[PDB]
Amino acid sequence: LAACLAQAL
Amino acid sequence: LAACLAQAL
Repeated sequence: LAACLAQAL
Repeated sequence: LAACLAQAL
């Protein structure tokens, strides 16, 4: 999940 | 290790 957020932004 | 390779590329 954390990495998903990182990528999205 | 597998995830490191994934990330690197």
